Amino acid sequence: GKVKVGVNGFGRIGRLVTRAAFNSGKVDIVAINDPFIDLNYMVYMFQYDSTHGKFHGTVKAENGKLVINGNPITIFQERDPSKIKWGDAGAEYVVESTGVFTTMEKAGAHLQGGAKRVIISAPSADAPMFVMGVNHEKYDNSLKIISNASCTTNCLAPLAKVIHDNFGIVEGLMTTVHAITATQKTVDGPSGKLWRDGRGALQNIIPASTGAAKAVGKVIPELNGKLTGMAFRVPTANVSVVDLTCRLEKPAKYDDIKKVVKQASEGPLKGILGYTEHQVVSSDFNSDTHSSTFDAGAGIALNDHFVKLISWYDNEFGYSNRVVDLMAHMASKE
Amino acid sequence: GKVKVGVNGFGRIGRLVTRAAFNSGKVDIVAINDPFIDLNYMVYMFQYDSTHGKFHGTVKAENGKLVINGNPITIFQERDPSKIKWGDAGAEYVVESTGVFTTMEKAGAHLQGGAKRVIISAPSADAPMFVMGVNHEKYDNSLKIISNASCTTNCLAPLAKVIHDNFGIVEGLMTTVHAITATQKTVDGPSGKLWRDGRGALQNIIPASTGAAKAVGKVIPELNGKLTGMAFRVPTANVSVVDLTCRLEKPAKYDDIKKVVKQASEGPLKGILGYTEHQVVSSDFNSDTHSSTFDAGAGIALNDHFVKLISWYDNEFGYSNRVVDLMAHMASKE
Amino acid sequence: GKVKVGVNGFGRIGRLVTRAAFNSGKVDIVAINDPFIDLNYMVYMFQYDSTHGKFHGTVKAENGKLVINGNPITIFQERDPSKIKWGDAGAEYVVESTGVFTTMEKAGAHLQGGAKRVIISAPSADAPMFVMGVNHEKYDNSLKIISNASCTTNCLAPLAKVIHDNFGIVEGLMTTVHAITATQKTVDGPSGKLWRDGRGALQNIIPASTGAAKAVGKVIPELNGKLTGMAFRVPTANVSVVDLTCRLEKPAKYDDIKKVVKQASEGPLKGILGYTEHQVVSSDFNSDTHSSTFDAGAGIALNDHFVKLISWYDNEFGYSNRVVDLMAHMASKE
Amino acid sequence: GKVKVGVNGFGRIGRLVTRAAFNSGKVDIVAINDPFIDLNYMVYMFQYDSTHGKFHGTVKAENGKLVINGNPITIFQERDPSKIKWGDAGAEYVVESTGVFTTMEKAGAHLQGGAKRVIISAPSADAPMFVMGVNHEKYDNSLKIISNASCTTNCLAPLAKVIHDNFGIVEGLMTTVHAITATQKTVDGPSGKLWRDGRGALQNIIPASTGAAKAVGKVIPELNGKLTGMAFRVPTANVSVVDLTCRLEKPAKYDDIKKVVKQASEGPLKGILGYTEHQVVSSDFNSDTHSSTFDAGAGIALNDHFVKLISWYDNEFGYSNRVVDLMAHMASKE
Repeated sequence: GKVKVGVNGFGRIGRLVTRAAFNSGKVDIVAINDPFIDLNYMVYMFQYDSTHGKFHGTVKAENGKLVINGNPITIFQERDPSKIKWGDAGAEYVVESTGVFTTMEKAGAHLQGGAKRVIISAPSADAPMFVMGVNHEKYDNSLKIISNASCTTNCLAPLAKVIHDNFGIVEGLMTTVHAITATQKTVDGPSGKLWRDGRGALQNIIPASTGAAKAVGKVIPELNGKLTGMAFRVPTANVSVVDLTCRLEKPAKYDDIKKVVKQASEGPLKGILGYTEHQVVSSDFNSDTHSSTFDAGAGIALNDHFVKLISWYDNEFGYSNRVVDLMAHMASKE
Repeated sequence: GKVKVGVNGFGRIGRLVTRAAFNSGKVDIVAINDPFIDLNYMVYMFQYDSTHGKFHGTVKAENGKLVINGNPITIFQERDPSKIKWGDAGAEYVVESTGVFTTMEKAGAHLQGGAKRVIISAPSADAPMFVMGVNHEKYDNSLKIISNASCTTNCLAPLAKVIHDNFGIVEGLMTTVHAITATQKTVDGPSGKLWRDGRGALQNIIPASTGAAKAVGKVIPELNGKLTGMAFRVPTANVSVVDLTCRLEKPAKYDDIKKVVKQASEGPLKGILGYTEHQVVSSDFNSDTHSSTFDAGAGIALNDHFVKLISWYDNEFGYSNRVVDLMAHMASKE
Repeated sequence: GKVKVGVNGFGRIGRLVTRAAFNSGKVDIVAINDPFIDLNYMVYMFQYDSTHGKFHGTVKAENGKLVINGNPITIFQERDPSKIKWGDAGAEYVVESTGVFTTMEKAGAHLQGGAKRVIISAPSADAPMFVMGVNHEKYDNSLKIISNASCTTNCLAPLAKVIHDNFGIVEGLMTTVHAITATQKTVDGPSGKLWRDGRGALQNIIPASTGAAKAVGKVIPELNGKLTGMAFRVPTANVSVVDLTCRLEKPAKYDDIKKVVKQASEGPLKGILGYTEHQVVSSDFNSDTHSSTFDAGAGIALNDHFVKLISWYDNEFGYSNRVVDLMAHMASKE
Repeated sequence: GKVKVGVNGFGRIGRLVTRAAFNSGKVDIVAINDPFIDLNYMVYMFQYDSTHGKFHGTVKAENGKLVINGNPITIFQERDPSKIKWGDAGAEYVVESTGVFTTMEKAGAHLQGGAKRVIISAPSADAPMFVMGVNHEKYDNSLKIISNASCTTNCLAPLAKVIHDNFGIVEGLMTTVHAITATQKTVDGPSGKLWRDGRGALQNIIPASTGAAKAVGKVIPELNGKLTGMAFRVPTANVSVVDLTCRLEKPAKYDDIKKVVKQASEGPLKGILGYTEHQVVSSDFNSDTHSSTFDAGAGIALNDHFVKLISWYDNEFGYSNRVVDLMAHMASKE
């Protein structure tokens, strides 16, 4: 019943997606492709994680196949995506997580190998974007290549949708305090395009830009041209926070905002948007599957039309779980 | 000619103030009071600094007096401020930096010891607030107890003043990414009032509140009731950044904002407000004496009436240098 | 059947001991004493942990009692240990974890309250020391006040015992790379006795001394006067590593050492001393209950009589689990 | 009079070598080669440093030449070392700091371009090794390709030489607590050979091996086959520490060791080996030009024949200054 999924690239996103798929069980992984990691290294990388701890289960290599919880997984080492025999392994959906094939033309090479549909775990210039709980009902099954946007967009979209539906956002600017990523340098190093990104990650705030706020307009058409922002990269490990400053049409006291956010988090957006009133910190959301958790006590309102909202999100676990959920919904809609 | 200054408390602020006074030479330190630090420990603490490096000069203890660059300094160990013989040591001005005597009544005990005026290096509930380059011309010499506000207020005030003068701020919300301070815990520890502040500083974002934006209204009367914000405490070492989101009356393209900020930084606010167009990071402002440096490339504008401005500031060196400058101006006005 | 245990002090060690007792179920906690933490703060502190994550269970306050997994716990706020009514709450054993009552006379005040035996979770000047798996068979039930030494001693004792039994250690020097603790300063701060310990923990190696190696001689009488060492405090979070350099009597190739260590870890010291041959790092031992894990690949041997052995240990979870195990063994011996 | 020096590669070592050469003035840099950094990026990278602060001087680009303090510097972008026109730029000595041409045959390609001698800033399999203050008198001018070993070897060699000369080391094992380097990963990443080195540098101790102790035997022939050790990589920034455990022939109390080390540091090894008795930490040696500083208070001695010695060293500034000093001595010997 569950759809067969193949993963391209065994980086951070690919490993986390495999972990989420095996933890939730909504889909079955049957093939992985990576031209620079061998089988034993794959076992070592999957077994041990610095951020999320040891894998809860059994992983081993046998007969040239990665066996996780007794499920053999075919391993490929092709560099050209058009040469990967996805159909032979039985994979129906393919997750493109390498981060280098983001356009529709580049990502469509996987279709030649026998895959039916391709999901891009990154923003795409021309592929359609879907965010779970916001516009995933727009999927009609006639699209072969889509996109899951990014972690920041997935965190910002549900809260922005609720706020716009209840009070009518007029314009907003977003600032996100982000954790370090794999593109940063351990010590001040060489950067070709972004000079700031080449500086030492352990001792530099390194202010950075981001197009997630713009992409929210793509996900929600009514908010097109009304959002934008930047980002800061602090020397933390896993958890990021989003800060949204927006102007509302209708008057909205902070208690009303809290009530509507809690109501949305309970019924319609259960498991996607969280709500908390405790004195939480960043480490309290490690390995949390929510796309975004609204922090009631951290926000502040200048008046009835000018507020600042704070939302937490795990940029590793939440995005992978959202990718798995999107694949499951796509399989159900088939 | 230079006024004689006595320092109460040898914490971070007191040590940095002494260092700034000896580096610039605008004032002379002639007495220090601390009931928990002895002479040899004082020499050790002043000589070595983890953030700003070794002191450039000579410091030693002789005859029960701290000698810095050949200048003897009287040392007191009184716990009650009313019992300190400030007049005997020749100190005219006293810097109250312990952080526990912030009200006018509590801080006035130093006057009984023979001091002429008292400067509080922290926000005060009832003492007048002065920020160098913003409203320091309002000092009239008839005030015996004043205040220098805080680092965040000193960073926000000049940029806000320039923006209000040129374009008429209507309302703004501020977010500051702050470095760790002495009030935080090395590991998750016990906190009586602020539960979030008791969590581990090395692994927690610990969102925190701040009244610096409100205090800007006190410093600039026209902006009363139009500013507010919060703060985030990231596990960095020394440098903080301020993010201001505001709505303007007159239309203002980003180039016009940059031009006016540069013009202000050059002539009127020279040495107080900086300007840069390079790809700088947080560590590039270590040991910088400016109150705030405008980052042209980091900001973003949604439209002609909604912008986000970014300013850097060293929360240790800049505040101490501002305190020294305020004391020098007070002495000149005498 | 399980003995009733009362905990004095709700610091890091006390909270971790309560967590270990509720996770393993070998003993039952029925009373906690802390004069500076109220009930709601206790619930907040127990529920959330930055290092070990959220508590797996339910914790709440009701009728002035802390309820964990449905088990009510009496709460005391006495400051004088002699005034705590341990007998009224039904507590038989008391764990003294405040770190200020370490002598037999000071720790014996708990006996006046009705407690039968007292266990000190820290080194004691005169109380007997017991390490699980090394000399815990020497407990004879006639002792009312004992000690569990420390984390470093608990890590060093089993490996040293095995090495001495198999090859006859002649003399050794130990170096431990330790994680930051609650006694360190978030930023360079004031230290009364240890000047080095007052420096900034996030940016300083802060070399420190330690008497754990000496205490190993107390635990193992044959090694008296043959061990000693120092420590380094690096800006990590939870996991520490011990490095032992020793000279052996009998010739011992590295393979023989590995074989004997593995054999000891399997049968006799199961669950106390671990063994691994993988390429592990410090974060791979987070929340590990072993007292020490031997790292086969990290060690090196100059010749047949001069070797360096490496052992990992979680200084928070392992010590608490050892305390619980010692209490269970004491109850069994009753 | 000063020799003309050309630098191959503008990495960390090359930039630090250029900075040291311009700060001390013992040599003149007249050419730099890097195929992946352009002129403007070179100016940006040289001007700003996260660890050592802003460059004290003026650096700018004009007419395709890097101008530092008014001295133009020719810039090359060749990838093949044999095609670099070292002779045209007037460079006599060439510093090979890329880390990929370490053998004599590979490093000799620079001779075809017109260079007279080549200095390798890294360990070499077959090139002769020289350490300033230990065996640099063995240079006879007939060698065209040599080596400066490494930072760890440069720290260990002088102290080991003094100890062997005064007391006769029999055998020793070394452990070094090292800071993070450019070869580490910002977050757990892919490592081809060293699996441990691919783990997250900000949250992992990552135990590592090192051949510096072995190379000490090459530098000091009498100690061949008597030294070896390993290393630990902690999440610090710049400063490392060396721990040496050795057995001595003659009896040696700790006071005698301190006296001999101080005497050596004063006269013969002035500026190479330091001596301190203060309560220093790692950050106190930032931007220190000494090869190694002996920490009197941190060491410990079990008996008269078994001691542990502690030495600090800046692995960035000290090595670069030693390279400059070696080049100056080579020029003088010409």
